[PDB]
Amino acid sequence: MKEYTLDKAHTDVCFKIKHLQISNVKGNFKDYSAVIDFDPASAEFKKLDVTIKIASVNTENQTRDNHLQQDDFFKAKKYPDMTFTMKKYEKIDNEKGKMTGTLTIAGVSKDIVLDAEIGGVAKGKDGKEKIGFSLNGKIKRSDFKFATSTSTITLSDDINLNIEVEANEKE
Amino acid sequence: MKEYTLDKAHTDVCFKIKHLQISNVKGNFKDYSAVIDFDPASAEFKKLDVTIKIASVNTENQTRDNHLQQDDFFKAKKYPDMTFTMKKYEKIDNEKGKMTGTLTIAGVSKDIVLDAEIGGVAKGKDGKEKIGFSLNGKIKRSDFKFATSTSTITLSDDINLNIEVEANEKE
Amino acid sequence: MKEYTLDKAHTDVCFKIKHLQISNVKGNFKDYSAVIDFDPASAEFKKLDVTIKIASVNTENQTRDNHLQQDDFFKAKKYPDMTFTMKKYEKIDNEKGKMTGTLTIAGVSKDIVLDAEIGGVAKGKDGKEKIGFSLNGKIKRSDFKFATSTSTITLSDDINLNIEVEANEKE
Amino acid sequence: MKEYTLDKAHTDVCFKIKHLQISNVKGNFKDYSAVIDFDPASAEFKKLDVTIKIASVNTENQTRDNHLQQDDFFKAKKYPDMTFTMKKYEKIDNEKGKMTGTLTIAGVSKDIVLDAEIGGVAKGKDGKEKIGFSLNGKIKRSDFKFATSTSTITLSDDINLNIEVEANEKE
Ligand SMILES: O=C(O)c1cc(S)ccc1[N+](=O)[O-]
Ligand SMILES: O=C(O)c1cc(S)ccc1[N+](=O)[O-]
Ligand SMILES: O=C(O)c1cc(S)ccc1[N+](=O)[O-]
Ligand SMILES: O=C(O)c1cc(S)ccc1[N+](=O)[O-]
Repeated sequence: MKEYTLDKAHTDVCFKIKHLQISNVKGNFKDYSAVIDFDPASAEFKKLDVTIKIASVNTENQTRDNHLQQDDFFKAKKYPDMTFTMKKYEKIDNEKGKMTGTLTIAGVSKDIVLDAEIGGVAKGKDGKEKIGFSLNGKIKRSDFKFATSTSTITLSDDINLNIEVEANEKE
Repeated sequence: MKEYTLDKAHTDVCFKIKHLQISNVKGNFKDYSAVIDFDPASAEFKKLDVTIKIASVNTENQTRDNHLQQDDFFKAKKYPDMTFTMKKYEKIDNEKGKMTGTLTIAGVSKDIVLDAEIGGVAKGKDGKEKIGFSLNGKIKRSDFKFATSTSTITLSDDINLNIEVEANEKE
Repeated sequence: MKEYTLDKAHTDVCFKIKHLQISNVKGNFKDYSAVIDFDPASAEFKKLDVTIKIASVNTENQTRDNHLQQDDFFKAKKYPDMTFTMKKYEKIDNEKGKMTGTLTIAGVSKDIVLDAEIGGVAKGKDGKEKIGFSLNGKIKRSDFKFATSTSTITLSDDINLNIEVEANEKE
Repeated sequence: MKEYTLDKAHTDVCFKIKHLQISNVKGNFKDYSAVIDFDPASAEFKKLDVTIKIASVNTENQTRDNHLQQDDFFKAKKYPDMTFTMKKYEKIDNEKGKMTGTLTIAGVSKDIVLDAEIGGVAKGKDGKEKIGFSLNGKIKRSDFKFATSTSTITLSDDINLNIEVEANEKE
């Protein structure tokens, strides 16, 4: 034989190991519209109707947003908007309520409960009405047979929703 | 009631969904030593003995490197170095061979096979010998009862090793 | 050379592949006690206080139940019971309500909301009062720094609770 | 109010929690054929050619076997058999060797190395030749763009192969 000494400069004692990391996908939507009927005297919602253009999804990452619109997700060609229709607002107190409504995603419809938390009624300095408020709730992808190709392992069956709203009087 | 129009500027139609992402952890070690005996006439390794200071792990992320040394991983206090001892080199041809040796990690020892691929023998311009070569192989964390607290789900049971070596003659 | 024909009887063309399966752990508790104060005239809970002996966990699998009591879970030696204390019952209607209370698990306490669904008030055939009802709600393991060693990947951060109750008048 | 005592007989203090379990899928194939040329004087394989009918997969579970043949896996209609063609057998010693060959799965072909371990040459009691032997090796699903729809998380990128063979002389 013959003996050698490492050249530490061009020698790697090296390893790869595969691990998982769980992480949240957060996204809003740039383009959506709503009808909001709300009686500040009794702090009750009367009519809440939301249409969201799927096209305008924003999960801060373009190559995913595009992918969201494909058959294995939204089908934005066939089903271009998702919609929410309030069917009932059960008041808890002036700050809180239980809003039941119809969610439709890719033409499939389920009744869901959202937690209304009134961020605060006011009559803005200009003399016209404003309100803050938020709607919170969990929906199951499985309930809307959504992204059915994707396993409940890779991506959560649970979607959490937070609709933050400022909103001003009409005409 | 009363009617409101969204203020799109301070309104988020928002969602969070939890998903997993598989990813490789790659790390070398800054401080290690080796005894390398190799006969270029027959391209056979004769003795290969490596000691790696666990302390010097580098997975390009300090807060993980530190964590690697704790009880649930390396135990670098109790077991400060991991070691490899060649017990056999079965030659395939001048470029390839099957190196069997003893790996010890945190005082637990298993015989492992590495795939020797000679990157190339030479007599460097200065008239002294050099060799390139690499050792490749998979080891199982479970085989060395390693990081036993961490599930084989979160972090792979499989560790892949690639030892890249340049090495020059002695004295 | 020489030619051979397989003996299909003692020949396996064989493969192993590792895959994940998500699955629910369902468990009750054999031993627990409660104080239940409820006014059938207004269908409001007045006081709801539950103590559950951790010891009596039953996830239909003994070797897991035992393991539940160890440091990396319940610590049943140090913290032998988990407890729920009602702090507020906000009535929705006669069938539904929002119960807020203090949950304590291994000595850590958080206020949680449960969804009360009255399964039905009655005056049983014997002339004494009975009530059915259920409490539903999600709690986060992370909120109670629970099983902190176990990753939110292996085991869900979310625990779902369903307390089904039949209950009869006192004395 | 009024006070109630639980009826422990019809009361569940109950919980669901979602967890993952990693597990091996093991399967053979019922129907396959091979050409085996092997020189017991030098214990070298000369020609090894295997064709496996995908149709005959057996992972001890019919509803999965069927599913294996669909577009998101084998495409057994379009690509009814997978095949292995030996291109080289590098002998280690009389018990061991490194077999390089072409694997084709759903019409995609990669060269793979299998570890030949001769279970034992003999001349059986009837005066004719027999041999035992096994071929072991890992292949990557990704290398054969296989089940590409299924994430490397749900199902391992790594497939392990063990071909166990008894085999008798021809004519
Ligand atoms: O990608 C690489 O070349 C590689 C790098 C390191 S540090 C360890 C193992 C490897 N493997 O397994 O190939
Ligand atoms: O972290 C938040 O405040 C949040 C943000 C968005 S965009 C959606 C849901 C949320 N939830 O569930 O809270
Ligand atoms: O456990 C076994 O012996 C084994 C069995 C089969 S069918 C395939 C691969 C294997 N490996 O990888 O060892
Ligand atoms: O499936 C059920 O009815 C259920 C059962 C138990 S023991 C706990 C929670 C549950 N949830 O969340 O519904």
